[PDB]
Amino acid sequence: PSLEDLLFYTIAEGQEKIPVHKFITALKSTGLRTSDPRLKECMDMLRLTLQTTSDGVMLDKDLFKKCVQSNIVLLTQAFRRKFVIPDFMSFTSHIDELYESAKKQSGGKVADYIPQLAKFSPDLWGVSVCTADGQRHSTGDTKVPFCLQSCVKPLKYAIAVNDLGTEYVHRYVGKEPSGLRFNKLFLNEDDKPHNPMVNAGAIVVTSLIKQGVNNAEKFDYVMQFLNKMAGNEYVGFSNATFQSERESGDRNFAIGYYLKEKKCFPEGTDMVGILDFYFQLCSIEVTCESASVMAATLANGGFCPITGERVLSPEAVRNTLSLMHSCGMYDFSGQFAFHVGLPAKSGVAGGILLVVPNVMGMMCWSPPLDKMGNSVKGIHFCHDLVSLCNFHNYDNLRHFAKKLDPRREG
Amino acid sequence: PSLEDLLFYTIAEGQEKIPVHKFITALKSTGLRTSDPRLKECMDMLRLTLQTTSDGVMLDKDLFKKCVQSNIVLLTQAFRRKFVIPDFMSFTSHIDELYESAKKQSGGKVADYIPQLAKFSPDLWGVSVCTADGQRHSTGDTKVPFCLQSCVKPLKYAIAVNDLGTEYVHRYVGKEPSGLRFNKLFLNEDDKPHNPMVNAGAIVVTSLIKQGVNNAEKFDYVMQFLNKMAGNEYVGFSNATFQSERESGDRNFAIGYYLKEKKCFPEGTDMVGILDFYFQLCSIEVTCESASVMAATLANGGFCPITGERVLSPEAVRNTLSLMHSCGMYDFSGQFAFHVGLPAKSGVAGGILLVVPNVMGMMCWSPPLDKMGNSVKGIHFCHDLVSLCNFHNYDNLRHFAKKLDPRRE
Amino acid sequence: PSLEDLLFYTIAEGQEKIPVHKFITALKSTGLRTSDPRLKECMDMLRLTLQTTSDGVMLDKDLFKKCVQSNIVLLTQAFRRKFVIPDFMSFTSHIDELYESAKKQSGGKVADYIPQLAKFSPDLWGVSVCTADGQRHSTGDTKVPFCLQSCVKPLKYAIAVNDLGTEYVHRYVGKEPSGLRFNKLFLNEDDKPHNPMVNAGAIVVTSLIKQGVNNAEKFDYVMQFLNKMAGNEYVGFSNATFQSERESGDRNFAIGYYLKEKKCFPEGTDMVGILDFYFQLCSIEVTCESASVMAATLANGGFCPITGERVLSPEAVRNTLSLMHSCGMYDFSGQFAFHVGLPAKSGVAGGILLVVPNVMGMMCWSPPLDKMGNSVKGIHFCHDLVSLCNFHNYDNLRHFAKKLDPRREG
Amino acid sequence: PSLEDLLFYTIAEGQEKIPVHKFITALKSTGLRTSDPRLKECMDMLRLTLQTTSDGVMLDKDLFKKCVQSNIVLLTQAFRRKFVIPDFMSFTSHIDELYESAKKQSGGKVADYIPQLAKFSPDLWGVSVCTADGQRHSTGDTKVPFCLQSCVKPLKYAIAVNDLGTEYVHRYVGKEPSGLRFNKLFLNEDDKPHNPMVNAGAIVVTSLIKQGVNNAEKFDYVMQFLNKMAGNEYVGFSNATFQSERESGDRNFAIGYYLKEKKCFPEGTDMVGILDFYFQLCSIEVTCESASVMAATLANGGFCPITGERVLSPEAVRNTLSLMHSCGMYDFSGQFAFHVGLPAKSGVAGGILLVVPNVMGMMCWSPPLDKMGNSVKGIHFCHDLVSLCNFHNYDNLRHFAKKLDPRREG
Ligand SMILES: O=C(Cc1ccccc1)Nc1ccc(OC2CCN(c3ccc(NC(=O)Cc4ccccc4)nn3)CC2)nn1
Ligand SMILES: O=C(Cc1ccccc1)Nc1ccc(OC2CCN(c3ccc(NC(=O)Cc4ccccc4)nn3)CC2)nn1
Repeated sequence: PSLEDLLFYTIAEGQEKIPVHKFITALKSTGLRTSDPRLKECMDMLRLTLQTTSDGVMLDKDLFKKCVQSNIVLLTQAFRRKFVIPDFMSFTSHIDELYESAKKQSGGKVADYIPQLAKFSPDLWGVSVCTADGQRHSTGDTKVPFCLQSCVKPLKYAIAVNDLGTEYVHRYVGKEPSGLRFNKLFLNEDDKPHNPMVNAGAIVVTSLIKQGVNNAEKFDYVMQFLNKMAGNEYVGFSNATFQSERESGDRNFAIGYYLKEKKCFPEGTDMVGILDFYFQLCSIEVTCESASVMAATLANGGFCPITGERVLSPEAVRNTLSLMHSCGMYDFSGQFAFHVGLPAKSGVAGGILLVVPNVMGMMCWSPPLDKMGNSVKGIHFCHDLVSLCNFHNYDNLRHFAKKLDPRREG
Repeated sequence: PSLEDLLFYTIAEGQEKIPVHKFITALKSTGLRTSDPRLKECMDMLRLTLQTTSDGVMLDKDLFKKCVQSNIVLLTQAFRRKFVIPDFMSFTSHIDELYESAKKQSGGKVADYIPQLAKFSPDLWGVSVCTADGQRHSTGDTKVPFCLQSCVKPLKYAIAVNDLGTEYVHRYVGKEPSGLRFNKLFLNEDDKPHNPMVNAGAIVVTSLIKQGVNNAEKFDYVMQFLNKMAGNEYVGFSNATFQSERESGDRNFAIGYYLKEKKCFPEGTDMVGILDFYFQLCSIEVTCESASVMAATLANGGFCPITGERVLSPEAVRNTLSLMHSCGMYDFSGQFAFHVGLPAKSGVAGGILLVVPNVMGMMCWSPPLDKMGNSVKGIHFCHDLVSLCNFHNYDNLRHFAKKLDPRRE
Repeated sequence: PSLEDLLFYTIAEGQEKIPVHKFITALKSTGLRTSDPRLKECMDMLRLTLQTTSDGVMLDKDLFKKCVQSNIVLLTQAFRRKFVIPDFMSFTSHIDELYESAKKQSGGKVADYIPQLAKFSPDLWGVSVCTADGQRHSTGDTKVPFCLQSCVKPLKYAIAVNDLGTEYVHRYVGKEPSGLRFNKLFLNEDDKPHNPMVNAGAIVVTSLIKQGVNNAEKFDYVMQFLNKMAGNEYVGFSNATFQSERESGDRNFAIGYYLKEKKCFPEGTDMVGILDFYFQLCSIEVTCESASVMAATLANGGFCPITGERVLSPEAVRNTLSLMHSCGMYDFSGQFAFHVGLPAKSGVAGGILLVVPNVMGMMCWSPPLDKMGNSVKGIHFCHDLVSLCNFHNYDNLRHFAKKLDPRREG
Repeated sequence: PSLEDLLFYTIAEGQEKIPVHKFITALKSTGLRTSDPRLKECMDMLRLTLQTTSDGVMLDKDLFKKCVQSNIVLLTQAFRRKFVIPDFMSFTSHIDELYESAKKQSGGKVADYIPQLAKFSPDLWGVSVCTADGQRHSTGDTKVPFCLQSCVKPLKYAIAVNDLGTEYVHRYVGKEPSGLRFNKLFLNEDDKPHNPMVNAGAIVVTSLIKQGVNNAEKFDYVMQFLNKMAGNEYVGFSNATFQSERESGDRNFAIGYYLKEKKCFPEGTDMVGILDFYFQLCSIEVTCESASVMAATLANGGFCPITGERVLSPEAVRNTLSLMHSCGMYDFSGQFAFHVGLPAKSGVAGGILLVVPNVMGMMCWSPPLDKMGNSVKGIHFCHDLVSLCNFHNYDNLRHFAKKLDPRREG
C-alpha cells in the first residue's frame, strides 16, 4: 500500500494524469489556502516542477508523489473529509448569507473620540473564518487593517498567564464580571480590578508583561507573540491612533493614578510608562484575516492552526476563553453570553474577535458601534451565527432541534 | 450478516453457548444497569428462559437472539464500546478516587435554620454519575433522601421556559448574575430579579408555571415533570421540611411583598399562594442516584438518558445551563465558572447538581456547607474532577496538557 | 406702685375706665386668642363681670384688676411687647403675602394611591403659625382635618426618646441620612434603619413605644401624648384612611418582614401587629391650627406654648429637630436643608410640619404633591419665608443683608 | 451727661483718679486683649500719657477722657456687660476645665503619610476662642503653626461664593452629604462632586477662584483674603508640606483626571496647575489663635470681630456653615451633626475649625487622629462643650434643662 498513491487515485478519478490546476482546485475546495505554511514544501515543489515545462503541466503518480510526499498527512485528512468542517464549501455559503444579512443593519455610530477611528467609513464590513484545521474563508473587507483596541485585551492577558501563571496574574486582577452596576467602579473588594477585560484590569495586566525591560522591547516581544498567534499574517501598528489615544486618555490616566494610589501594580512599576505601553498595545493593527487566525489559536488549545506551533499554554487559553465568555462585550456581556454563548471580545474600532472552541476562530469588523460600544453588524452576525448552528456553548451535540451542525456531513 | 449474530460471536468467544451470568457481566461492564427501562424486554425474556428451561443455564446462538431481539441496537453500541465513555470501568475507578479524596475534607457547617436540615449527619457524602447514554455509577450515601432546596430552581426554570418560551419568561426575570455586590438587592435596573437562580427570581419563576390552576395541580404538574427527568427514580416530598420553611421564611415573605409592590408577577397572581408553592418545590426530595439522572437529562439536550423520552425543549435546557454556569453557586459562582467551568447548582441541604454537557450529569451531596452556602466536599470534588479531566467548558478536546479524557480510548 | 394697675394705666387711655371690647381688641393685637388656656381665669372673670349688670362695657381700675389678676404676668409681657415677635400684627401681614403668593403655585398631583387622599381637592391651602409664646395666626383652610401620615414620624420619635432615652432608641435606628439614592435600601452598615424619618426607621420606632401593652392602649398613649403636644386642640383619627393604608401597604409589609429577618425589633415584638399600629399612627388627624401648636412645642424646647406644660424632654426635642433638618423632606432633604435651613417634615396628605427654633412652629397644608412627595405650595412657602426672614438656621442675627427679623422692633 | 464720663465713674470706683494698671485689668476681664486693633488709639494714648507724665500713674476725668475718646463705644459695651458672653472670665474657666478633660484622651495616631505631619508631637494640644465681639482666650499650644489641610476647604468655598454667587459655584459642585456609601465615589447623579468639603469638591472649587491669572496671583489673592478673616494674625505657608503633598497626591491626581474626563471644570482649566494650587492651599499655616479669628468671622456673619471688616458676604457665610454642618467631619459628620450640632471642619494636621453661630469661633488642635481622620482630643472637646453649654444647633435658648448658657448672667 502507499498513502501518496491512494491520494493520487482518489483525485485522478480513474484517469492516469492529474493537471496541476485540478489538484489546486481540489485543494482549495477543502478550504485550505495554497499559501498555508504547512503546505510550503509541496507548493515549493510544484513551483519547481513548473520550471521543467510550460508543455504538459500534468502529474503522473511519481511526479504527484514527488510533490505531496512531504505534506501527505495533512493533504489526506483534507481530501478524506477529516477536517472539523467536512463540507466546508457548504459552510462558507452559509457564512456568506449571514454576512449579507448583517450588511443590511446600517445603524450605529462610528467612534469619533479620536480622529483616527473617525476616518473609517461606516459601510466597511468584513468577516474572516479560520478553523482549528486551517480552513479559511473571507467575505467583505477582510484585508484592510484596523486597530485592535480592546480586542488586544484578551491577547495580552493570554501572554501574561502564559509567561507567569494563573496564580501570579490573578494576584493583581480579579476573574469575575463586575456586575451591571460597577462599570464605573475601578476596584473590587480585594482592591483588584474585576477582570483583565476592563480598562483597569487591562492596565494592570500590561504592567505584568516582560517586566524589567523598556517599552521598546516589551512592545517588540508582544509583536513577536501576536506574530505566532496569527501564523505570521498581517500585524501592524498605527502611530496615528497611538498619538491620539495618548492626547485623550484622561480616563486612563485617572485609572492609572487610582491604581498607583491603591498599590495595584507590581513593585517598581513606572505607571505613566505602562499607560504609554497600554496605548501602544491598543494601536496594534490587524485585518479580519490575520485576526481570525489569532482567534483560531485560542479555539485550538493554543496551537496556531496554519503553522502547527504551540503558541499559548492550555491554562492561558482556558482562562482567556473563560473571561472572554463573561466580560468580553462591555455592558452586553451578560446578554451575549446568554444568547450567543461564545467567548468573544469587542473593540471600539468595530472588531469582534470571536471564538468557537474546538471549531474555528473569527474576526468580524464593521466600524459603526451601538449604544454599548459593540459593532452593530458584528453583534447581529453572532446572533444569526448561533441561531443557525449548534455553536452555542450549551447547545447539545446530539439533540439540537432544527439547527445546523457543520461538524457533520449527514 | 445479522446484528444479533455478530454481537453473539463477539461475546460467544469462539465458544458456542454463552452463560447468562457472563452475558449479564459483560453488560454491566459497559455501565448499564440491568434495570435500565430501555433494556426491560431483553431482561424480561432472560428471566423467562431461566424459567422455561431451568435445566441448563447456557444460551445457544438462537436463544440469544430470542432475548436481545428488541434491544439489540442499544446492546450493540454498549458492547462495541461506542458510548460517550467507552472505558466506563476505568472512569469509575477515577470517580472513586475523587470521592475518597473529597471525603477527608471535614470542614463546613450543616444548616441549622430548620431542625430537618440539622438532623442530617455530617459524615454523609455521596456522588452519583449518569451518562448521556445511561451508564451509572455510585459511591457513598447515594440512596439517602434529601430535599433539593435551591437545586430545584434550575429545574422549575427549565419547566417554565419549556412551556412558555424564553421571551415570555424573561419579561419577568433577568438573565445575568447580579454581581457579588447585590445579594442584598432584589431587583435589577428594569425592576426584574437578576436571574432565576436567586430567591427573588425563583419566586417570580414559580409564579409563571401552570397559571390558572390551584397549588395541588401545579405541584403535581411539576411532579410529573421531575419524574420524567429522573427516569422515574425517587422523587419525593418532605412535609417536615415544608412546614419548617414556611414558618421561617420571613425573608421570602419579604421578597414576595416587594415583588408585589414593584408589580413583578403576572396579573392575577396570588402572591402568598405562590410563596406556599415555592416552599413546596424546595422541599421535594431526591437521592443522589435519582437526581443524577435529572442532571444527565440536562446534559442530554432534554432527553432522559435511561428512558429516551423527550422531557425538555433544547431552548429550555440551553437557557438553564447558561444560567447555572454564571449564577448557580451563590457568591462562589464567578470563581466556580472560572476554575471549574461547569453548569452547577448548589442547595442548602448540601447537594450540588452538576452537568457536564454532552457527557454526564451528577449529583454530589454532603450536608456540611462552607461560608457561602455550598457543600464543602461537593466543591472539593468539582475542582478535583476538572483538574483530572478535560471537562472544563473551555478546555480543548484536542490539546489538553496532562489532563485525562474519558471520551477517548 | 402695682403691676395690675400699671397694666391698667397702659390700656387705660389716660382716661380711667377701659371698655371690655377695647381690652379684648388690644389683647388680640398681641397675637394671643381669648381662648388661650393660660388666660382662662381672666376670661372666666370677664365672663362673670359681663354678668354683673350689663350696663357699661367699662372696667374701673378695681374691676379690671379683679379680672387680670391671675394672669397678670402673661398679660404684661403681651402688652409690654416682650413676646418673641413684638409686632405680631405686622408679621401676620407678611404671612398673608407669603400665603397668597404660594396660593398660585398650582402644580403637583394629589396622592391617589388610596381614595381617602384622592378625595381631597387641590383647592385647599392653609398656613397656621404658633410662636414660642402662644401668638397665633392662620390663613386659608386651617380648620379642616387631614392625616399626618409621615408628619407623625418626628412626633413618635420624640415620644420614644422622651420615654427611653437617646441611647436605647438608637440601638435600633441610625441617626444620619442614607445618601440620596438609597431610599429602598432598608438598613445601614450596622443593620439598623438609617433614621426615624424613613419608613423602615419609623417602623422600628413604632415597635419601641409602650412595649408590653396591646395596640389599643399603645394608641391611647400616643393620642394622649399628642393631645398635650397640641395644647388640647384637634387630634383625631380617620379609620377610612386606616383601612386603605392597611389593604395597600405591600411596601410596608415587605419592610416589616425584612426587619423581622434581620432581627431589627426588640425581643417579643409582634411584627404584623406593629405594622397595624404604624398604619394607625399615620391615620391620626390634625388641622393646621392644631398641628402648628405641636410644631410650636418643638420650637419651644418641649414646652407647649398655649398651656405651659413640659411635654417632651429637651433631649427628645433636640434629637427630633436634628433629624428633621437632615431627613425630613425625602429626597429634597439636602436641598431643603441647604436653601431653607429649617427642621421640617412632610407627609403624603400634603402637610409640612415646620419648626423655627426659638421662634414659632407651623403647619402648611396643600394636598397636591410634587415629583418628590412634598407639597408644592408648602415647599414654595418655606423658601419664601426664609428668603424674607433671617430664620435660616445659619443666617446671622446681627448681620443679615436684605432680610427682615421679626424678633426686632425698629 | 457724657459717655466718657459715665464710663469713668463705673471704673472711678468712688475715687477721682483711676490707676492705669487698674483700667487695663478691668479691660482684660471683659475678654478684650489690649492689642485689639479696634483699641489701638486708646492704647497709643495710654502709652503716650505714660511717657509725658511719669509723675503718678493715675488718670483723672479729663485725661481718662483723652484716652478712651476714640474707642468709647466699644469700651462701654465691654464694661456695661453687653458682649455676647457677659461673664467671660467664668466661661474661660470652663474652657480650661474642658481642655484639661480632653488632655487625658491620649489615644489616636498622628498622620505620617508625609514626613511633615509625622514629626508633630502627639500631646501638642491647644484651643483658642474668639467671640463675635472679639473676646479672646487660649489654653495649651495655641501659638505653634500647623497647616490648615482640609480646614481650608470651607474658607475657599466661602471666597468662591463671595466672589461668584451661589448659583455659579453650585453649577459645578453639589450641596449635600454623599452618604456613608459614597465616601468612595467622586461624582453624584448630575456628574458633580457631592459637596465642597470632599477632595473632588474642593478641587473643583479651587478651579473656580480668580480665574485667568497664574498660581502666584491666585495664591496671594486667597492669602490676602484669609488675612482679613484672621484680623491680620498669623497666616503663613509651609513649602515643605507643599513639596511632600505634591509628591504623594496620586489620589488627587486620580481625582483631577477623572474630573477632566467627566468635564467638571470650567472651560479653559489647566487641571494639573489647579492641582498645584490645591496643594498650596492645604499647606497654608495658622495657629490656633489666628485660625480661631477666622472661625469667629464665620460665626459673625462675615465680619471679622477684632477689626470690624466685612470679609465675606452673608450668603457666602450661610452656605459655608450649612456645608460644614453636614459634610465637615468626613464619615463622622452625621454623628457629629446629631450629637454636637455645630458647624465644624476637620483636617489631617489635627485641626477642627469650629463655629458657634452668633457666639464665637474656635480652633482646636491635636495631631493624633482617630480612625476617621479627626483629631481625638478635638472631637472629645466638642462633645464636652455641647454637653456643658446650650450651643447645640437645636438646643433651646429658653428651656435647656441643666445645661449652662454663657450668653446670660444669673
Ligand atoms: O473597594 C472598593 C469598592 C467596594 C465595592 C464593594 C464593597 C466594598 C468596596 N474600591 C473602589 C472601587 C472603585 C471606586 O470608585 C473609584 C473612585 C472614582 N470612580 C468613580 C467616581 C464617581 C462615580 N460616580 C457615580 O457613580 C455617580 C452616580 C451615583 C449614583 C447614581 C448615578 C451616578 N463613579 N465612579 C471610579 C473609581 N472607589 N473605590
Ligand atoms: O447592611 C446592609 C449592606 C451592607 C452593610 C455594610 C457593608 C456592606 C453592605 N444592608 C442592606 C440594606 C438594604 C438592602 O436592600 C434590602 C433588600 C432588597 N431591597 C431592594 C431591592 C432592589 C431594589 N431595586 C434596585 O436596586 C434597582 C436599581 C439598582 C441600581 C440602580 C438603580 C436601580 N431596591 N430595594 C430593599 C431592602 N440590602 N442590604
